[PDB]
Amino acid sequence: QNKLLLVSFDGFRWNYDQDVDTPNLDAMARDGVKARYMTPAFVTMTSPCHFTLVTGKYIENHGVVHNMYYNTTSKVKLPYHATLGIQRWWDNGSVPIWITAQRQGLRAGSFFYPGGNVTYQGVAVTRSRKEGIAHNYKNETEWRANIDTVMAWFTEEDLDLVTLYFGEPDSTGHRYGPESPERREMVRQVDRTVGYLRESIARNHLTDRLNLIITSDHGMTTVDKRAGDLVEFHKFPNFTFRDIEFELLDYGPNGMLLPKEGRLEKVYDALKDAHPKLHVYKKEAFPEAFHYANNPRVTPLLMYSDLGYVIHGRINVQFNNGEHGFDNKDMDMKTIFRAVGPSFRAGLEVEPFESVHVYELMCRLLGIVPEANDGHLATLLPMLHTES
Ligand SMILES: *[C@@H]1O[C@H](CO[C@@H]2O[C@@H](C)[C@@H](O)[C@@H](O)[C@@H]2O)[C@@H](O[C@@H]2O[C@H](CO)[C@@H](O)[C@H](O)[C@H]2NC(C)=O)[C@H](O)[C@H]1NC(C)=O
Ligand SMILES: *[C@@H]1O[C@H](CO)[C@@H](O[C@@H]2O[C@H](CO)[C@@H](O)[C@H](O)[C@H]2NC(C)=O)[C@H](O)[C@H]1NC(C)=O
Ligand SMILES: *[C@@H]1O[C@H](CO)[C@@H](O[C@@H]2O[C@H](CO)[C@@H](O)[C@H](O)[C@H]2NC(C)=O)[C@H](O)[C@H]1NC(C)=O
Ligand SMILES: *[C@@H]1O[C@H](CO)[C@@H](O)[C@H](O)[C@H]1NC(C)=O
Ligand code: NA
Ligand SMILES: [Zn+2]
Ligand SMILES: [Zn+2]
Repeated sequence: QNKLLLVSFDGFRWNYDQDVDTPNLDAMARDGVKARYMTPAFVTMTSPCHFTLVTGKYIENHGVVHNMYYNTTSKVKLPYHATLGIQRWWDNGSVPIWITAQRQGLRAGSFFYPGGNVTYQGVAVTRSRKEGIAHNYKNETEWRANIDTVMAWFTEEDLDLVTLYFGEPDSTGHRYGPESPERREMVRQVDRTVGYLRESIARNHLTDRLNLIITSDHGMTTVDKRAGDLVEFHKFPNFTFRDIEFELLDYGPNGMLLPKEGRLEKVYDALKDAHPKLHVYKKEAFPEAFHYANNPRVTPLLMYSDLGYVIHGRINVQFNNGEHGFDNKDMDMKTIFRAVGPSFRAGLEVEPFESVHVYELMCRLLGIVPEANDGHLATLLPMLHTES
């Protein structure tokens, strides 16, 4: 059997390599497989999309419906890092790939990967590392060290699967924007890390025994501040926050709302036409194609805004130049799928696919029985060599 290394670079847009010199990614395209682009799950958030990659399920089905743990009764809203340690958020009836693999005699590890630092139905990941609260995500010397550690897990601790997470270029994209020179310098750093990764695989004699997947969770688009028709809840005339019991706003282009008892119809009629670029739905009427709304955790009202626009609640508190979370049909939200290894063909480009199919692939690559999921293995199977 071959080992598996899945690497994710947060917020790597499908065409980030097109206006940057990416020698190592280009080589990996020659030596392996590439998707024209990969369509992420909706919502296009970090944690929900990452969990889809390791469960093969749409977001409504695995239950991680937001970067933030929230609780409508207690009114708690925990940011991304804190939520990485809330077990009940991730252990909601779906089983990520580490746990499935370990029940079938494999050893699996998570390095900074969302959902990998908690237990599922009482089981823990064989090896797990979680970053600090104020972690620095762009330190290249730290990147190379983490790869060294992951390599030791493969060789010294007889691990078969590792999921390794990097917080760039999402961080740099957010701060300076996806079209900035800073982003491109960060993509250049990523590309150097791809080469270090492949060189580290060869140095450890795993080139012919280890399959490598390099992907991401979503893309990134610019937020124009020059635009004037901002989505501001505090400027909706016939709407009042007096009708809201719980709210989740001021977080990119996705919002949720739980009105006080009996005021749901009042709030809805106020907001359904409030802004031509804010699409508000009753939970039942939210588009099925998104595969997002039908989860008990989602609130009776949810909404999303058009590309380039974020949702402002009581007061504007968002200043990022780039954002994600938008419609997964938007090209700017599309992301990458790259892979190389003994089981993978070479020089192959495939038409786009949804990220929900990565799970079935990884399970076939590990020779394990997949949990029931929303993907289909026939989608990505052309990527693999025919056996003899
Ligand atoms: C960038 O990161 C390197 C590496 O950080 C160290 O290794 C990590 C994997 C982790 O174990 C951290 O706790 C470590 O800090 C930093 O290099 C280290 O810097 C400190 C000085 O503050 C020193 O004690 C160590 O010897 C250094 N290690 C090496 C290999 O050089 C570096 O400081 C970081 N730089 C920035 C600007 O964040
Ligand atoms: C998944 O999480 C949801 C929400 O955190 C759980 O839903 C709650 O479940 C208990 C029943 O045990 C109720 O007391 C709450 O009122 C439920 N709230 C909602 C909004 O559904 C759900 O039980 C969890 N499921 C699993 C399998 O862990
Ligand atoms: C979450 O990650 C932490 C590391 O950030 C894991 O803790 C380490 O576990 C090993 C062995 O149990 C120890 O030698 C380290 O000293 C631990 N460090 C810290 C800071 O705890 C932890 O096991 C992970 N948790 C889960 C549930 O996987
Ligand atoms: C939210 O917190 C409440 C309030 O303490 C708690 O009783 C319950 O476990 C949680 N409820 C839901 C629906 O998550
Ligand atoms: Na390039
Ligand atoms: Zn992300
Ligand atoms: Zn982000």
